[PDB]
Order: sequence, then C-alpha cells, then structure tokens
Amino acid sequence: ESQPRQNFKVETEAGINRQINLELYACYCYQSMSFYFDRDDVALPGFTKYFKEKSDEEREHAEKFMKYQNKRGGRIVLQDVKKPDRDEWGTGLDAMQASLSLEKNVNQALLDLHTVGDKEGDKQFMDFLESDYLEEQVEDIKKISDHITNLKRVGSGLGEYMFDKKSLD
Amino acid sequence: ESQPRQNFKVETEAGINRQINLELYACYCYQSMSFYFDRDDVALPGFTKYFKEKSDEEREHAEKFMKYQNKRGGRIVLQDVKKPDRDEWGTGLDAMQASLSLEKNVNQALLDLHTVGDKEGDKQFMDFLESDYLEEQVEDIKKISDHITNLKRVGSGLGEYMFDKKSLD
Amino acid sequence: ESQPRQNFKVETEAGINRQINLELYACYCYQSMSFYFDRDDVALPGFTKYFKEKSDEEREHAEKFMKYQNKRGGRIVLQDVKKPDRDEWGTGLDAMQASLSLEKNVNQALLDLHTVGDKEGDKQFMDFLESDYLEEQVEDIKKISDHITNLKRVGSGLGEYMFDKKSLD
Amino acid sequence: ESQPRQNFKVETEAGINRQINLELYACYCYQSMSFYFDRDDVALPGFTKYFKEKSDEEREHAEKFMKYQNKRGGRIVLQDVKKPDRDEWGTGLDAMQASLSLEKNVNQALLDLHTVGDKEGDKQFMDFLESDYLEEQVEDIKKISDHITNLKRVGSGLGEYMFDKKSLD
Ligand SMILES: [Fe+3]
Ligand SMILES: [Fe+3]
Ligand SMILES: [Fe+3]
Ligand SMILES: [Fe+3]
Ligand SMILES: [Fe+3]
Ligand SMILES: [Fe+3]
Repeated sequence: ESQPRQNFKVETEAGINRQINLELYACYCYQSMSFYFDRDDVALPGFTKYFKEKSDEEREHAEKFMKYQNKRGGRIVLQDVKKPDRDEWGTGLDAMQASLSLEKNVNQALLDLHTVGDKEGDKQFMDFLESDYLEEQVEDIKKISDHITNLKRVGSGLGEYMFDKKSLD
Repeated sequence: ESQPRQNFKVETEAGINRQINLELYACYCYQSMSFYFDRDDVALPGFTKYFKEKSDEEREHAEKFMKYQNKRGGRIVLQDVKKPDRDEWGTGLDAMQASLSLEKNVNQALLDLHTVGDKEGDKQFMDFLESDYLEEQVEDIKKISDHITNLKRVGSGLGEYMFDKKSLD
Repeated sequence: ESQPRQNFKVETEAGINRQINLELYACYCYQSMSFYFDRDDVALPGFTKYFKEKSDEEREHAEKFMKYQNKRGGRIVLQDVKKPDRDEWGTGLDAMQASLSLEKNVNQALLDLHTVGDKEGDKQFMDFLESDYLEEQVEDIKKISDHITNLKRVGSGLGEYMFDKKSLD
Repeated sequence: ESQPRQNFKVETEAGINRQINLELYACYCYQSMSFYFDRDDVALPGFTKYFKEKSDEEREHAEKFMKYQNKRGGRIVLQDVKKPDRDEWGTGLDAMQASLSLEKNVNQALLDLHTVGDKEGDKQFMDFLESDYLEEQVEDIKKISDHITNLKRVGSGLGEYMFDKKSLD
C-alpha cells in the first residue's frame, strides 16, 4: 500500500481514473467546438473564445483529479481519449445544446462517482467532489441553459451575430 | 553593376518592379472603396475607416518593395497605376468580396514572384517575401473571408449597419 | 473550395491533421510524465513542473496547427489521441531520455511535413513550419540532451535530488 | 440544556473532547521533535523550524475544536496530555516517518469522529470536520510521504544535510 493510503478504496481509485478520461474527453470536445467556430465559413469569434476557455476549464478538471489521485495514494492509469462524436457543430444554438448535453453527462458521472465515495465511507472524497466539482457543474449547466434560451430568442442571422458580441464577452 | 549587387538577377529585379505597380494598384482600389463608403448615400464609417487603413497598408507594401529594390542594387522603374475597375462598390458584402478577390490576386502574383526567386537561387529574396508578405497575405485573406461570412449572416439593412459598428472597430 | 483556399493542397491539409494528433499525443505523454513525478513514491517537484510546462507547450503546438488549418481554408479532422506507451517513467534520467526520443520523433514528423509542403510548392507553409516549429524543436532537443548529460553526471540519489532543485527552476 | 444546543448529541460532544486531547498530544510530539533537532549533536535547523510550525498547527487544531465545542453548546473537559512516546527521534528520516504515522492516527480518529456525527445526523458538524480538518490531513499526509521519499533518495550524511536546506524552507 502506498504511504498515504488511508480510507481509500480500490473502487474509488478506479472511479477517479474513469472520470479523468471523461474530463479529458470534454476538454477535447470543447477544443473541437472552438476551432469549428474559427472556420472561415462559420467565423464567430465569441463562440471561439468561449469554447476555448471551456476547454481549458475541463483540462484543469482532469488535472485536479490527477493531483487528487496522487494525494490519496492511488495510481493514475490513462486511456485513449476518444475523438469527439461530431466534426461539425451546426449553429451556435446547436453547439450550445451539444454542450448542455455534454455537461449533464459529466455531472451524472460525477454524481455516480460521489455514490461510490459515499458507500465506501470516503468522507474526504465526497467533500472534495462537492466543493470542487458539483457546485461548478450546477453553475455551468444553468449558464448554458440561459444561453440556449437567448439563442432561441434572437434567432438565426443577425440574432446569432449579436449574441456572439453581447452575451459572450 | 551597382555596388551592392550580388546574387540578384535581372528577372528578379523586373519582377519586383511589376509587383510595385500591383501594390500601388491595390492601394488605389482600397482608397476608392474607402471614399465610396463615405458617400452620403452609402455612409458606412466603419467601412470607410477599414478600407483607408487597408489602403495605407498597400502603400507600405509598395514602398517596402521599392526600398528592397534599392537594397539589392536594382533600379526602380515606375509605371502608370491604372484606375480601379469600378467606380462604385455595391453593398458592404460586394466590397468585401471584391477585396477578397483583390487580395488573392496579389497573393498569386507574390507566389509567382517567389517562384522567380527560387529558380534563380535568391535565398535572401525568398525569405524576404515569406517573412514580410506571404504571412500577411494569408492572415488578410482569412480575415476578409470571416467578414464575408458575417456579412452574409447579418443580411442587408440593420445587419449591415450592425456589422459596420461591431466587426470594424 | 473554401473562400481563402489558395496554393493549399489536399495532401498538405491531411499532413497538418496528422501532425495535430501527434502534438496532442506529445502533450498527453508530458502530462503523464508530470503527474508521475508527483507520485508520493517519486516526489520530484522540479520534474513535475518541468513536464507540466512541456505539456502546455505541446497543447499550444497542436492549437497553432488547428488555427493554421483554418487560416489556409483546410478542415480540421480530429482522431483519438492514444494513451502514452508507459504508465511509469523510471528515474529522472529515464524520463528525460524518453522525452528526447519523443521530441526527435515529433521533429522527424515535422521535417516530413515540410517535405510535403516543399514538393507542393507551399512557400508560406514551409516558412510557417520553419519559423514556428523547426527552430523550437532544435532548441528543445539541445536542452533535453544537456539535461540527460547532467543527469548522468550527478548519478542517482542525492544527484537526482540536486538536479531537480538546480537545473529545473 | 445550554442556550445554543440544537441537534448536538452527548456522544458528539464527548468525541470532540477526546479529539481535543489528541490534537494537544500531536502538538506536544511535534514540539519534542523540534527541539530534538535543535540539539547540538543533531543540529538540523530546517527540521527544527518545520516541526515547530507543525506544532503550532496542531495547537490551532485543538483550539478550533475548543471553540467549536463552545459554539454548539457543549462543555470542554480537558485531560492530561501524555508525554510523547520517545525522547529522541533518530534521523530526519525516522522523525519524518514517526510524523507520518502520527498524522495517520489523527486522521483515523477524525474519520471515526465523522462517523459519530453522521450516525447522529449532525449535518453541520460533518461539514465542519470535512472543510476544516479532513482536507488538511490529506494534504499533510501527502506532503510528509513526499518528504520520506526524498529523505530515502538523498541518503544519510550530506543528503540529509542538503534536504534540510532545500526541502524545508
Ligand atoms: Fe464545464
Ligand atoms: Fe460537505
Ligand atoms: Fe492586403
Ligand atoms: Fe524561410
Ligand atoms: Fe517539445
Ligand atoms: Fe498535521
């Protein structure tokens, strides 16, 4: 057993390694999204910047889980990060809805990972998940929902152009 | 032979003199475009400013080639700069598309001028073209393409007015 | 053909997409390396920081290629990024030698990608590769070689500990 | 019942009083360790400073539990704080390993105290323990493990001397 390991179960360790891969996958999706909106036939610089920032956030999420794995005495096992499931992301509305669905899937995986910690009695891990992940997911999912509502409100064309300027920095 | 001349062929020298005239011609077109959008029945001050800045850029391009001609020991031979091929430039979309076509023609002339340098073994001239012209053309052509996409996105009327305010300074 | 596309061949476009995946793969390897040295039974914070910075550099390399693909009018096609070929990276000397081998493989892929640009006459792309990638690879490969020499000089134990403090920030 | 008492069980109150004594005991051990390394025949000033700071931390831990006991309406009952179980702490490696074992014992007592809060439904007390104690224990246990690894890496003699200078302030 590694020196720090205490109240840290193998199932919790394995759950963290699957979550690392999922956060890396989300980071990859957002990176794809960002450079899609940098296409010359898409050309929405607010969307480009917004998904780039979201991509860096997911990379931070993954690395924080890596750091935590080490803190508790687990061992990081990396896997292929799959390519995103689309090459092209439609309109700003489509991308924002794909992003909502993505964040809700990450949130469910996090809640399932909380359930592993809870049944194993990992008090510290539950609070770590709560403080550093669950609250952020809830804020993010609310923010993206608002954006979807406004992208429906403004419509295509000028509306989408104006949303890019006024709702995304 | 002039004092500095070394590894500098007469065909390269002549190519630079044709390119000088082309850059001057581009400068003239952009100047025409700029004051077209300053017409009282057009009246788009973002477009006016944007094409004025682009005109000064092309003037700089020409003068840099003049300076280089002298650096290598060639002799500048100037020609008439023809009047632009339109007096009137349509909508903001039309002007932006005329500008894309213009920049692509300058880029092709630059690539052909690179080919002259390459076959003559003008190592320094190729790098000069690469560093000081080819990269800028690629950035510019990408920027103008983005603008064309957004001018189609926003449509005529209010859209064109909003693009003038939000995409051009 | 996309609006900006000019002197940009399909083989060059495909080469950039393979290089994107390779830079992402290098970023993943360095990220693995970094958190390996953050293990409690490895615990070298200079190595951790050094490979984290190297990981961010490779991510920048990938994104710059993504941006360039868009600049020229190509289309980004992403693939799975494979997991690194080791879970554990040995001593500081082993990791530094794995890193040298990695950078030399990236450098060879870049030189092969230069060869594609050259035979297709992509003057701008060659200079882009030269200025923004080839020079950095040469500096990096020299830096890592120096580190390997010093890690052999200092030996294991105290030597490796001292190198972590004095050669890596 | 005291004025503030609400959802605060007698078993939870008693658990806090045992934890107070344990934190005081840890503070005493670290104080012993610190002045051991201030011995003229030991003379490691980094270790001296490090364990002094750790001693003050444990004193803060105890006093925070005292303050909390009062916040909830419990009553502090103090006991003898036993003398540490060694007068002499060996090498820097020995002391660091004794410290790891100490922190893991405090962590287990904290987790057992969390279990008392959980079964009694003391929602606020669990979060207090999580936020103010469990996270710190996990960081500390990871830090001490790293130090043990490096103290094995550097070896005795010059290694131990260098660790005192470079890993402890
Ligand atoms: Fe997110
Ligand atoms: Fe909590
Ligand atoms: Fe231009
Ligand atoms: Fe060059
Ligand atoms: Fe590198
Ligand atoms: Fe402690």
